[PDB]
Amino acid sequence: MNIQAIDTRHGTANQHSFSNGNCLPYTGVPFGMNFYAPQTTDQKGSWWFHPEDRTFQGYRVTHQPSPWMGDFSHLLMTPVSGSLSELSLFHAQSSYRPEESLFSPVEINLTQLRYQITSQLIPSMYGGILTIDYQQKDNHLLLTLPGRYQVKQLDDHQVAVKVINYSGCEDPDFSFYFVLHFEQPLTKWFAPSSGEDGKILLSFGNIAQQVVHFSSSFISEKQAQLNLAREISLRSTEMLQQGIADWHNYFDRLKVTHENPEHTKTFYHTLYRTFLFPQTFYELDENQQPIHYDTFSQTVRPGVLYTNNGFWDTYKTVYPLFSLIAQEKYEEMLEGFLNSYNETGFLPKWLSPDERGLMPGTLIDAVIADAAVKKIRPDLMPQFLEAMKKGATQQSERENYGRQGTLDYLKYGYVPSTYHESVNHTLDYAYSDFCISQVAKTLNDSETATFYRQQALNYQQLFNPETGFMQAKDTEGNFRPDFLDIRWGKDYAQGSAWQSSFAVYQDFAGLIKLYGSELAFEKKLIQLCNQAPNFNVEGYGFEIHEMSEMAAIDFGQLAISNQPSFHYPFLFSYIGKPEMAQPLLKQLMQTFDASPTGYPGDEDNGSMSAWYIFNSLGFYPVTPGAGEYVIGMPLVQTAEVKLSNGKQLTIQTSPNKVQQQFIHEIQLNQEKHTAPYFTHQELLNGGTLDYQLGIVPNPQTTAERPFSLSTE
Ligand SMILES: OC[C@H]1O[C@H](O[C@H]2[C@@H](O)[C@H](O)[C@@H](CO)O[C@H]2O)[C@@H](O)[C@@H](O)[C@@H]1O
Ligand SMILES: [Ca+2]
Ligand code: NA
Repeated sequence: MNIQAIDTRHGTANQHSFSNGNCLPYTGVPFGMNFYAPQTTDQKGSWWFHPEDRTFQGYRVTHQPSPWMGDFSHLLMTPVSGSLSELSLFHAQSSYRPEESLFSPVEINLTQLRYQITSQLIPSMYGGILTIDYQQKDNHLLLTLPGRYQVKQLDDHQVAVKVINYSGCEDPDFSFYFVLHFEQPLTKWFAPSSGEDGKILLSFGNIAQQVVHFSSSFISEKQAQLNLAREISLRSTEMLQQGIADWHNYFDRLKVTHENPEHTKTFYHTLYRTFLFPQTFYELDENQQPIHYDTFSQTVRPGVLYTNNGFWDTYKTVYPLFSLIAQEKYEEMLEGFLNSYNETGFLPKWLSPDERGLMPGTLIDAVIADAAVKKIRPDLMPQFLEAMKKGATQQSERENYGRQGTLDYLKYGYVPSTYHESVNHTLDYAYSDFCISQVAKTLNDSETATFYRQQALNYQQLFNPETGFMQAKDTEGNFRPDFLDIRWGKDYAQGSAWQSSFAVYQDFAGLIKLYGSELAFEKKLIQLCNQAPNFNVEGYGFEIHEMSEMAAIDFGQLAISNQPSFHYPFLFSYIGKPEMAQPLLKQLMQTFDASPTGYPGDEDNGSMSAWYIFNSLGFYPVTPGAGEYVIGMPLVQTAEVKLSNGKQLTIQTSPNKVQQQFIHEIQLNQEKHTAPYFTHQELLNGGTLDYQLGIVPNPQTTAERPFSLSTE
């Protein structure tokens, strides 16, 4: 699909109480340092765009990854005509007709009805071009400069801005530089000025058209001017062509077709949201050397840096997809994440722009381990192992960094119930320990590999054979009483025992043994899927959107609206019964579409988009760090996958209509494939992946199972 037909209002119909993706209409280049979006309201906090709004407050320069993290280093540009007594966003706001507007990754185009202005914003990595067509005779641009700001007019054609605003930052004076070069001159001089919450009305007089070339920096005003100088000669049409080519570079790596073209539209909307995050957070100096801002030391440092990622979300799907088709990006992003460690002492958890420390676990360990077993940045793995061992053995004095209850986990083999979300912390630490083990193994550090492989079995500490759930446990080894299987929070993050008891990616075979048998585990999975989507709110004291999103649909406790349940259909693959989940996976993919209500829950910076892409192709990385993809049920009829190693994997299904809900047979390069998984190596060889599909199941009797520590 051509990038101009992607509508960025996909997944934007949200509020605090209910998510259909909690996406913004991000205009930008892939991994752009800034994104650009219309702002329709300043009265709904982080939810500053709604597709049903008919009000336009301005073009917002944003770094907002989610409404939960909020924004950093934002400002607005608002075309105006005539006098304005008061410069507030409300006083300057114009209605607009959404149905006559363009919302695309490479272009925003809309008409402010109040002013008879039509304007067009095209993005670049560090800036963009805003073209403004005026019908009236006293023509302006309003700059809204939140937080502490500085602004000056350098000449008739040049303005420079600095803003200090953020939701959370280690640097209380965290600064963003923004420069504007105008084709048509300013007709009113103003003196350099500074303040809080700036409202600056630039004047151009009676011109029909203004063209604003803008750029930006987290380094300096001088760096922002160099970023601009690199593209100042481009026309809007040339910058648009370049931005379309940048997106085509990534879109061309997954060319797919479907029986239903609605499914193809959904695919490419999700693919657009797979190459936004993490955002570029470095610039190239006068010598083309990567530099970035280090909020910890409050200085400019050398090297790459990336931002706007919660690894709790993105480790699931984004980095595994990059491992197949964007290895060059994965390689540079790992270098940034290590720089984050170099600068703070701990591998990053939630970057926006710097460590915000939200969500359980240090799932960055899975991004590292998956890369190690796939031979991505082997050069960095000794530095990563040292970083991982430090996180697994040393408690940070600052609450947002590394592991919580590190020392108690080492003493007890679990985080005790006195800690918040102890079950998640425990299971995330045991999976991290598997990940550390895998990195050690790739480096032939046998002693480290062995110790961490044993630590990875600590999930067994919270398994209650009496209930068949993971439950919180006190320092004397007693399960918290008054257990209710559907009670959310307290011991579990954003779920009940049902959304929390299966985070054992390292050893499903061992979790299955705790149940007693492949059959007793099967019974639990059937009960998880086939029950009503009931919840109890006591752990929170109120209903939260993740509960509402599960209870909105009839898929039992398989809460596809949130990351904890993402792997659930694949659990059937660990008892040799993948056929039980093939229909379920096609039914789950139908909860996605290209509309403003198009996701079942928070998209989270590529995480749920890449869930959809992988499942569309029919395989899924259950266990980052194992070098495998568990087989599911494809929705495509064809895919040409351009692998980073330069080979092509061509996928072909038999006719893949609604009634096709099972896999009959798979041939990989004309050889019957019976295993319920593919190795990463197998897919990297390229060739032909043929799925013969069925209207009834073809049960396999193969003993073959995906990776588990306890059986390797
Ligand atoms: O974007 C940050 C983080 O957001 C998630 O959780 C949000 C919100 O959805 C949830 O209701 C409350 C629970 O009190 O927590 C907020 O931080 C979370 O799903 C995660 O996916 C994401 O990284
Ligand atoms: Ca989420
Ligand atoms: Na939805």
